[PDB]
Amino acid sequence: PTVVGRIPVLDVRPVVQRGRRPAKAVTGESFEVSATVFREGHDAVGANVVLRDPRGRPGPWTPMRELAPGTDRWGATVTAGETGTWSYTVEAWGDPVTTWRHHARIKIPAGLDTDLVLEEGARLYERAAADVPGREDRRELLAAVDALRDESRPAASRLAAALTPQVDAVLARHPLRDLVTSSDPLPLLVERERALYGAWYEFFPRSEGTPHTPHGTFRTAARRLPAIAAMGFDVVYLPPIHPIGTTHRKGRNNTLSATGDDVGSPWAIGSPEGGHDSIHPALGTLDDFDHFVTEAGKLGLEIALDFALQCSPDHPWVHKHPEWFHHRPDGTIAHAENPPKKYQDIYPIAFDADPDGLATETVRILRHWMDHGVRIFRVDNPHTKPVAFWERVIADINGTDPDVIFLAEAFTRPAMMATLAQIGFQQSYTYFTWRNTKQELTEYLTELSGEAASYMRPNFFANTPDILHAYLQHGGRPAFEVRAVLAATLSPTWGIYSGYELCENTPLREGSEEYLDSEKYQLKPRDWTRAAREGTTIAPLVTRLNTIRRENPALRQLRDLHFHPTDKEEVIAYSKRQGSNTVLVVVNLDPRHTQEATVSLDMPQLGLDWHESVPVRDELTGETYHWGRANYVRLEPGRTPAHVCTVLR
Amino acid sequence: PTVVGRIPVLDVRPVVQRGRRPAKAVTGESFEVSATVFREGHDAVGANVVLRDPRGRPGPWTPMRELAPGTDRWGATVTAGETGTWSYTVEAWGDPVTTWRHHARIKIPAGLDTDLVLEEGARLYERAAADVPGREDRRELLAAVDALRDESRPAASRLAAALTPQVDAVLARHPLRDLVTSSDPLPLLVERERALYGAWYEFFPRSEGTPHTPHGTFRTAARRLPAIAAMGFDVVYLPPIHPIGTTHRKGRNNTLSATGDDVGSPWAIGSPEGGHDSIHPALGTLDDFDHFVTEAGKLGLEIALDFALQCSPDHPWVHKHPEWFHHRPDGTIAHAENPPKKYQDIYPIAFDADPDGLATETVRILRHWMDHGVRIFRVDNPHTKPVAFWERVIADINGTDPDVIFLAEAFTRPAMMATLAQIGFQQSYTYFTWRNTKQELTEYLTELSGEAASYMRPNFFANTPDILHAYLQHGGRPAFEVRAVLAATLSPTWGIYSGYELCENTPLREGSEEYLDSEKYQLKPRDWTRAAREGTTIAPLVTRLNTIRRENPALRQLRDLHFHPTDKEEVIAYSKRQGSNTVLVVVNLDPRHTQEATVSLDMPQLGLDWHESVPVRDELTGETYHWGRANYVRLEPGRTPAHVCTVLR
Ligand SMILES: N[C@H]1C=C(CO)[C@@H](O[C@H]2O[C@H](CO)[C@@H](O)[C@H](O)[C@H]2O)[C@H](O)[C@H]1O
Ligand SMILES: N[C@H]1C=C(CO)[C@@H](O[C@H]2O[C@H](CO)[C@@H](O)[C@H](O)[C@H]2O)[C@H](O)[C@H]1O
Repeated sequence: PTVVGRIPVLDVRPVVQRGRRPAKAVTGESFEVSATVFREGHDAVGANVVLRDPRGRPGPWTPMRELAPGTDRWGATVTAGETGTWSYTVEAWGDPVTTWRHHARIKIPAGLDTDLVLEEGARLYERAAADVPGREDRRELLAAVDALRDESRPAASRLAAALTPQVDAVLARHPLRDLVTSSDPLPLLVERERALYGAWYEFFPRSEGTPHTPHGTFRTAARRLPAIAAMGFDVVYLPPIHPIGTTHRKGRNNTLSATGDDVGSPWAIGSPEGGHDSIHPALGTLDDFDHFVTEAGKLGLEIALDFALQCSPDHPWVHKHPEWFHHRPDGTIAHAENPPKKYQDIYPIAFDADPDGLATETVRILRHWMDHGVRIFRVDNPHTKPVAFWERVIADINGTDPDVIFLAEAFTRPAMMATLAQIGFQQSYTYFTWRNTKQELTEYLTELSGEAASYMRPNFFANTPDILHAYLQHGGRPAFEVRAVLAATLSPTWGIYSGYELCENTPLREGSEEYLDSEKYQLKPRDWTRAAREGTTIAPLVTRLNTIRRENPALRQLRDLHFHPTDKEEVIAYSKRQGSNTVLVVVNLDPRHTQEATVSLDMPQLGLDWHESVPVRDELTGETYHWGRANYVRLEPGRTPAHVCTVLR
Repeated sequence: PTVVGRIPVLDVRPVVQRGRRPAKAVTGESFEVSATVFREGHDAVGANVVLRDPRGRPGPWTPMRELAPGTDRWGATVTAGETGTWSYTVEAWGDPVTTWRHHARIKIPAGLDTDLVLEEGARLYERAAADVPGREDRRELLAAVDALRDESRPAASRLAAALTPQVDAVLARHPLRDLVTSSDPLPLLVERERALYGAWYEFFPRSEGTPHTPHGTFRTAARRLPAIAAMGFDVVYLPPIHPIGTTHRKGRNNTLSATGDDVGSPWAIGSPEGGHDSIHPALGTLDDFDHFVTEAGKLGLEIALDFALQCSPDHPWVHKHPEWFHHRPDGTIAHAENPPKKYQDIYPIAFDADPDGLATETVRILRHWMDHGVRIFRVDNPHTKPVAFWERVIADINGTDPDVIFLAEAFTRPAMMATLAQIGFQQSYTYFTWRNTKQELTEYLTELSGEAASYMRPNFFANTPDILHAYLQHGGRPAFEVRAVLAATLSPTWGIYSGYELCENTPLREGSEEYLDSEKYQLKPRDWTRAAREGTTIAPLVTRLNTIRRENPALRQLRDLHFHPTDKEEVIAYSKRQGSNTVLVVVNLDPRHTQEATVSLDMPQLGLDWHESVPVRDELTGETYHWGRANYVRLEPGRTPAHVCTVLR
């Protein structure tokens, strides 16, 4: 029994942990399957991808091509249908017709063995025809056989009759494959489209209150949902909605002691009022939450709840399950940390005294919110809990409810980021906020749209309550516009945290990435009506970007992405394609200065010849342009961050 | 059950074909086992490699270290012992003693949590003692426990008592590892030293004849063996020793028609006088071959025979086993080809009619020569026979005779070259002859000494009967000296083909890599005694290089190799280390002009600090130098091709 088969097919990709975990896709997503394929000797090889659905049903004929000369690396694009666990193989084979044609094209004009060459061709086309059904196609090939055998015609005429486009056409659909050799199957987990594609909006319900009751309730926060839906968002991410501890409650601006009216951090979960399966009393009741969920759903919005596996000192778990915490010799539980940050208001969970009880309680809590319509969870700091714990929990939840989506908020080292995605997190936060130059963006997106896409789906939040980047602090509104265009067009999933659209960019202090007067620690009423009337919000641009994504399939996927060269370091250009849809984006990364540049398009990567001209429409403005291999652009910050163009027919 | 364990241990390397083929080593060879290891949170992890022999016996405690900050990539060096099939795993674990010592070193000097931190250490060392079998080792740790708890003693002294050498010694032999998590075993094939290390010499017995009988015999050719052994070679590689066909026999200089006394190519195997298991009548008998092998062995020389699975048209297989060839419709067999080259004198074997018969006959032929003392086979053009055919044949032969070494003469594309090594070829020919500039040599040797070394062992033939490189053609003797130094010091296995040491360098024509009057097609009598009297041979340099290799373990391994920067493109510098042996080589790649350069040594890669001395002896001259971090060299072609230095201790 040999490891290599008759025709080598080696190192099939995508592959995750050597085949022990599934590669990822969503319904309708196209991705490349590749392999190393070659044979002994100099005859031609062919290959094809066999994609099988959860019932074992194979997909269409999907022939492969060598991706670059002399590499023996072959690839083809496949497309996932329904959700479930699929599998794929690569089949490799001797290609006798290509081999014979190449030898006949030489030997016939040279007059070498022409009788043998033509008869071998005749026998070979007969062999091909034996497998073709449909009298017409088989007749086509058999007529080429008879022409090859017709010694009353010149040798070149007999040969030419085997090389007509009509014959190529039959052979294209019904190729003759020798020595077919298959790779072993690899697993593919196909999930619902929202796992890859969607626009996210994060806000704090308690901040959306009234003049007379500043602390919002679920009923007053529900009134914010129409504006969010109107900006074209699909997912609403809420910080924790549970009671908040009082012991070591944090005050405003991340101070260590709260005054009497201070609301504390929502992540300091738990009190005598309840824990992770309960509602903060000032938000109202579970029925109020159901109202919020209902109103969201009527607007096409899905709720994502924060799941933060940790506790305030007042949480019932502290006395109900002491073994879920690490106690020092004096009984104290050290407060959680994520250095250099400190979380004085919470205890971290310890997992090694009662891992079964913790997994049971975790999936209980998730299934409670799932029963109330929550099918997406944003998991807070997953990298401070064991990787295998999430592996278990996610497998459990998705085993009964495969539609549930888990988003990993893991801003940490690459190994942990990648492993969390690989053990089942449907989506991952990314380094996006720290990729701001053209070089950083090009390199990072080349990584994310490449091999990493077989196990990770990025969620590009342009800001979070914890990340106000210096780019936004120093660039003002034109920088907010640039980052929104970049996030919305470079990832099929993007998000903003409320106040982004108002261009809030005052840091806690120079060199910080915290917001001054952060909403994590205080109510943050925002005058949405005034900002809208005065035009001091970028909500219209956000709306337009989400509309462009909804109208352009190229922007609803990740892996098809190509950067085109420009001659200015501050101007980046890239395109994305899905079927006949092509989107071409040119962004001025400079938020302070007008930039002119020549964008030299790689015409073939747009499916075009070098001399063609591409008619494009700038979906941000509706202006039409005529663009060829080389195009002058002039982008004035404030007036326009970018061109977001579709190529027209 | 989860794929990831409690402490993640991921992507263990080396790995070949995802673990379905073994990684390679030889007895006494060191190599690095690496893994991605981390945990949740910020406490310290530890890791170790468990290498198990063919009986499953674990090797010594082999702790790993993180290889670069923030990468979570860990490594440790292991050393292979006796031949056979070994395995290795990586274990990872929480390291509570390291974690506590780091905390205590910060807290105790600041007087923070002193009683609590000291008590944490006390009960931890008590935990470590629980598993210590020896009464005196337990009493050692309990001594530190008692000092840690001694409240009548200064806090600094309580801590210091936990950090003594006596304590460390107990914990090095019984470390406290928490949450120990293991990878699944990976296979390692350990083979005899000659698989990795050896000097090879190829010659044609038929050329070593007499004026009365120009065609040498095994009895006359045996007279070359003293000179070959005196040059310090270990392996004699013979072209095929079988009868040679007459039908379509090639003439001199690869012409298509032999005339009269023409001897033909030895690779055109087979006649009515016998096939692959027979001796050419002009070479003598099987008994004469036995005499040759015996006389070789008495001189410390092993015989490698050429195995060329192909037939002259006169080979008995052509009519006994017609199904071992591809036939055209008139029943004729096309001659073999390897574009752009043509082999009009032979038929290629076909493998798809009777693969079992071909495997059976192949291993029968190999076992015949094995019974006559041939334990090494040079396999001609393996890439024109199926990869899985060699996989099966090599596993069959090595299953009964694991000492047999197979060398793949596959000058082809990278995937096939890599795959042949991976399915079992002990050694591979390489791109060496076509790597002649400093950039070329540095990049290629970086590849060969890096990940390729887990599956392939290079044999650097500086020439072969088919490869006379333009570098040698244009450079003359200084070029032969350079390529010998390079081949001998960059690979633990190197070789030359007879006449290399005479600096034979006349090509068939401008732009060809064939030799004029190639020995493949004619007897080539050489007056060896006269060349040595006239000093036109570099046999003294070849002899010296082989002695240097035999005296310096650093040159008998592959993976430890470092290139040091110089400030002239034509001057390359590199070092190799094995234990306390260090070899430092500086080569002038320019065969025409003297070159002056400053060599700037990466002292840490030598095991030295930047201020230290590098006393070296140039083993080519016996000269001594006092080198340092920056050394001026001057190398004159024809006089000093290189410095080949050992570092003195
Ligand atoms: N990476 C996330 C992790 C945490 C920790 O749960 C959250 O931190 C917030 O919540 C803590 C507990 O109440 C406060 O101590 C911090 O001051 C405040 O920033 C945020 O989601 C985000 O930083
Ligand atoms: N890569 C090796 C392959 C072959 C083929 O076996 C050998 O080629 C020699 O043998 C042929 C058959 O006799 C002749 O046709 C060629 O002219 C002569 O070069 C050499 O070992 C080497 O080229």
